[PDB]
Amino acid sequence: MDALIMAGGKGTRMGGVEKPLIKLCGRCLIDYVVSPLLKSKVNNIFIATSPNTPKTKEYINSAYKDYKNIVVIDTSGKGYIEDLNECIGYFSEPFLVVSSDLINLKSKIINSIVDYFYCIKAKTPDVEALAVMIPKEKYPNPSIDFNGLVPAGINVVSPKHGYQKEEIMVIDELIFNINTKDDLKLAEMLLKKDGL
Repeated sequence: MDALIMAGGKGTRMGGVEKPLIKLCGRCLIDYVVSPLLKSKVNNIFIATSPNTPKTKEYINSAYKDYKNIVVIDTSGKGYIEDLNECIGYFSEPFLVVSSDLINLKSKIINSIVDYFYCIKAKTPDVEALAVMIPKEKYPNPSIDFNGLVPAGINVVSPKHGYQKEEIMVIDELIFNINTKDDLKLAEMLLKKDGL
């Protein structure tokens, strides 16, 4: 599969313009996101950026100037579904969808999502997309309230023009997103734990 990392002022947090360039202990948010994906089952990483946000884009461009499997694309990323729609209309094969504000080792997640999705198609060919999400209530970082649902990591879509059947999977793995100072502290504590 191919992977899409859409960093263009969008992520799974609040809305408006999320900052994927928030760096923590050495790497920027997106860099932490992309690193596992690059080494994971997925071959090429297509990073979706927008003209409304090339700072993230100029960073990415600069960070991965030696890009072997890193591909930077320009699209509607200002709008989450707008981007997805553009991307689904340009890819010839299924690709992974990610949020740039998710910090956690995705290596097992990537493999699990792809496998589970393929398993679903195997039994039910009609399924073209996969979504993994977790209840907001157990989610470690509620922006406003625990009402609602949030993606647990990565998403799978087929490359078509329009919306498609998407399956739902619930996991018990938590992600740490960075929006504010407390979040950095929260995330740095786990890194600190790994440092010990």
